[PDB]
Amino acid sequence: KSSNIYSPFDLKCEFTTNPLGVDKKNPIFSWKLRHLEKNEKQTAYQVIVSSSLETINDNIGDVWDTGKVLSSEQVIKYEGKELEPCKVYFWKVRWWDSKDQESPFSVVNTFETGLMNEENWKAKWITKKEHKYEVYSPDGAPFGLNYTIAYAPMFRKSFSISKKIKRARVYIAGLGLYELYINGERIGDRVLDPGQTDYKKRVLYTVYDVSKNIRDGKNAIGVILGNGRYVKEYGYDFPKLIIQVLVEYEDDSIEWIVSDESWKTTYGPITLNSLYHGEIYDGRKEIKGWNLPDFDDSTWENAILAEPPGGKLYSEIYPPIRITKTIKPIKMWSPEPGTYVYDFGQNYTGWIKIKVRTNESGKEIRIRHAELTYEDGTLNYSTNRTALATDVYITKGEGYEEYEPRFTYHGFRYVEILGYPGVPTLEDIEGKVVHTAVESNGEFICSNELINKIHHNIIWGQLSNLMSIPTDCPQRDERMGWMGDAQLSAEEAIFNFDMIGFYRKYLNDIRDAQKENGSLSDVIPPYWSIYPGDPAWSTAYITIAWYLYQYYGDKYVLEEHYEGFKKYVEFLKKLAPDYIVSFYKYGDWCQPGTVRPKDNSGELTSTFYFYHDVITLSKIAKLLGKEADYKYYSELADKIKSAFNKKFLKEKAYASMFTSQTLNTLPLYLNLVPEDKVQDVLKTLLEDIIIRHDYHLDTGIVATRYIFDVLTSYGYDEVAYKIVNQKTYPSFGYMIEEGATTLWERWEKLTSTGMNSHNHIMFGSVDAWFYRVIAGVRVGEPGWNKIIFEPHPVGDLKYAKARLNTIKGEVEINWQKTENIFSMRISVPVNSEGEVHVPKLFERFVVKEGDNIIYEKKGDLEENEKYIVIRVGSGSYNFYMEK
Repeated sequence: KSSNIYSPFDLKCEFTTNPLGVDKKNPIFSWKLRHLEKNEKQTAYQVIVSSSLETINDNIGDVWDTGKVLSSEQVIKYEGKELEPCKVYFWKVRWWDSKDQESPFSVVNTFETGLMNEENWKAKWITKKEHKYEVYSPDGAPFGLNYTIAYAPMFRKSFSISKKIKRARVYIAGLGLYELYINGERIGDRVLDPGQTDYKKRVLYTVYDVSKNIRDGKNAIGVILGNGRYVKEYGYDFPKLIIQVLVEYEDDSIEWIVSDESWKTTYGPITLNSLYHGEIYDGRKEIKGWNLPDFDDSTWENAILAEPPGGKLYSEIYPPIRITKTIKPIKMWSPEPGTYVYDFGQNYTGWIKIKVRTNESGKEIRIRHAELTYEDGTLNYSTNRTALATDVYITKGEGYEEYEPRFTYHGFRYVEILGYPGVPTLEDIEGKVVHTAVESNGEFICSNELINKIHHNIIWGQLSNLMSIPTDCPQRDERMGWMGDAQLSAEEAIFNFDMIGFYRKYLNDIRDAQKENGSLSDVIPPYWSIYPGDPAWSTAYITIAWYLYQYYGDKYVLEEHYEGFKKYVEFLKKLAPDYIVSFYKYGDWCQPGTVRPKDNSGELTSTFYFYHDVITLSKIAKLLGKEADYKYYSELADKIKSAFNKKFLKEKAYASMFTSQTLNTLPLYLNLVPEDKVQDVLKTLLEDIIIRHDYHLDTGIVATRYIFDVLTSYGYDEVAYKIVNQKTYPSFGYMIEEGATTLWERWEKLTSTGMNSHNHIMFGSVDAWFYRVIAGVRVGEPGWNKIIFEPHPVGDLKYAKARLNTIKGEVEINWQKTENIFSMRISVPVNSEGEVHVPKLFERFVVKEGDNIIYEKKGDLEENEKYIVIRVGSGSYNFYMEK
């Protein structure tokens, strides 16, 4: 009817295409837009939700009909009829462009509700009664802990089907890990399910579609339990199981099979299983045919009732852990007879798959994993520390067998195999990359190859540390959800991967661990109880939440956790009666040549985050309309600045020779420096960088996240580029020159036990600088409502590009620098505006919008003596600054 010929596309419920198991009573709906014309923006939308396909195809609001909603937002909270469990809903949406031209309806999408807030689960928790375990107590555990490793119980139940099915659903929560089978076939496309949470406060169950798996006559289901994080050392019990199998027939009748004492159970091939120490698979004790209809279900002991884990059973929509890739080894050698070592060329996470040909039964094959190597060619397991990280497979002798671990994962680059039946090849080993299967959100490429290698190392390091929770390292006896490392690298992960579903689940984990006084643990989930938290660590609650609103435009996650923000800031106010939080544990963690900060900056870093937490909370309060809370925090923020400067500002620099880089970038980032002192404080920072350190970082994980932006904001991007381009200690290039395929925990090359891990993510915040400064695409208004295209062609850079897939669509920036022409090509999606910042690198120039000249003299466009400002709408544009 109109010129608005394109309906909304990529419709997401809970930020997922057609989600299965929506437990949120008010889920989040989103969509992207596309128009034929430029400078287009949504002015109105209307979403219809119905209860049937025939019903939705009549443009009627069976359970929701917003009507023409006059709003430019494309991320909405559900406000329709109260949703009901196990029901499938349908929804389309229309949008009105900038000229009120109505668009056709979108393609009918679908979201299915799960059990919906424990709506009479009927099924009960089942377990074995014997439960054989082993108590491993190695010398040197982190806090002196022990490891109680139980076995792997299997659970079987048979049911019969006669009338033909319409649909089938399965709602399982196997603690701590599980694998589901129906009539012999594996069900899930995920591994290491469910996600790690505080099982005493919440247990995330998974729902599967097992319709085309039901068969006719006799049926069988199979569940094998792994330990994972549900272990006695963290305050949990032995593995338990709950599961209910909804089955719907074509006659609109329902029956289902629940977990009870009628279930049989036994021990199978898997003995001990642990995330830190690996898994043992004895093929001789493998019950052949255990999960198929016609099977002697007797001779097994019956399951018993379990004490529930205590947590509410919820179903969050977030990316699960999957086998994301299969890599093949590149090199193999033998440092000792019978020992064969593989090199994958990259430090990654997961496990391996081995192919064996033995015919003889009972032969043991031991698979060890490590991050580093020794000069003699043997593996260095030092970075793994007390984590055994070895898998053992005992062959059956069937001429050809394959094995992959199912209840563990390791972080490694090399693999040692002892006991192989002969000489193995590069085909008999298959590496499985295992982590949270996040989608790719952005690309980045540079003219500098060292920067590309650093960017390549951070991408693998971040994915290596995404196991349903943001971890610090993935290789040793830790892998905890440290709040500080997750906060400093949150901006990088958002730029590289789709993280809104991941962070929404993690933000709940922080909410589930917040104490009554507002305290937070340094690791979340609090398997290790560290209360209270460091301010530089506990800031991850408000920071990650603010990131979700800044880069996705999700103001609802700000209201959902607002009371938690007010409670934590209240706790920080308790530690700061006179405004200087003297309490700190880590501070600027791991400065060059140290673990604890050498500049005694912990109290400055702590007060830095006290002002940070109060300022952004007052910014959130003003957004939600809380004028009283806004003014209050705004006033309190002023108290801090003034108290921060009274205690730390010393004539020409900050202190407590006598001033470090960390001591100066932090007040310059949040702009706590008085205007009469910024030029002198900034100079102390530059002289410490250029003169005292010769363009080298002297900062830990906290200040490294801010130092590059501080120099860029004050017109010193050349100094920041010279820091990045360093190949000597201490720098990111020094890691690459020493053979790092990921990022190190420490600047120094350390290959022994102790904090020497080679796959950390806390220092990965520099990848955000590559996108926002080197490439030059940053958020101007939340949700990418305004985009700032400000490239920084520094050093000997010739080209750079960042292409992002945001919540509004595709965002792209490209620039080329020659002696005469500076090219620039940007792309702005519909319902967004662009603000180009063409840098004036020439005394006289032209500036051409394609073939159209748009700047002959001063005054043709906006400028600020450093840039040329161009404001555009949606579409692709090419700008040419010549001469």
